[PDB]
Amino acid sequence: SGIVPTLQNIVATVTLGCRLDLKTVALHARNAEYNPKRFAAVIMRIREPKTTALIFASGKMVVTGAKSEDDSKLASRKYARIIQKIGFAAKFTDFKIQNIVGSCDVKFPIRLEGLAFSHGTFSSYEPELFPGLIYRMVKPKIVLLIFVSGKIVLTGAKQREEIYQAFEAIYPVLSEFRKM
DNA sequence: ATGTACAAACACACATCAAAGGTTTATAGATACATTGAAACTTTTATATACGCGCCTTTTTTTTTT
Repeated sequence: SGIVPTLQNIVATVTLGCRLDLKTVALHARNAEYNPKRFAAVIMRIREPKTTALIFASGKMVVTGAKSEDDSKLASRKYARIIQKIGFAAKFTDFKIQNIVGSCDVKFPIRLEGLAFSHGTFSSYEPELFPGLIYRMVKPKIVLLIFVSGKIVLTGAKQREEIYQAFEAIYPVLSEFRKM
């Protein structure tokens, strides 16, 4: 392989443990996008770490755009601190990353036609809307989006580690299906 | 001599029975709504990937009165 699956989004859940006044949360924040007509969750974008989070009336926050487990975790801790400054005793309790989506590259042109045709059972293709293949692995259970540019979009894991394992499993397939 | 009010036949005029049928309507078939709970349904996003299209937004061209 020799290629790290480069994460582009990490979505995580944080139980602040309080019924947050989403109106006051929006009011006391600096740049927060909350109005009920789209969702029941204040969405805040913090530039450091730059993450976008929706926090619900349950006080549960789901965070996206992180580049690491620690980007999301530190961002969520900052989010809880911001909520506490707002006035609600937010606390980092029973945190869990619900999604780790990444894009990386293997850089060798691929016979995507070969894979999809011979892995019709596993991968399906209708190249007249979107030129990417969809592949599944159960161990680890990662779904992977493949495009001729070599871009690999690995999704379906709470951790980047399942991303890494399925990438170490799928890059050999890619090189096998490398078009030249 | 002598036929007359009176009541029996004796076959019949008279009140009665009975089949048929419109009309009314519960009564039921079927009817069209009225309930509601329930699951089949919507949403973010970002995230790149590689598209348009229309609409944000703007530059260049286009058009009536004194």
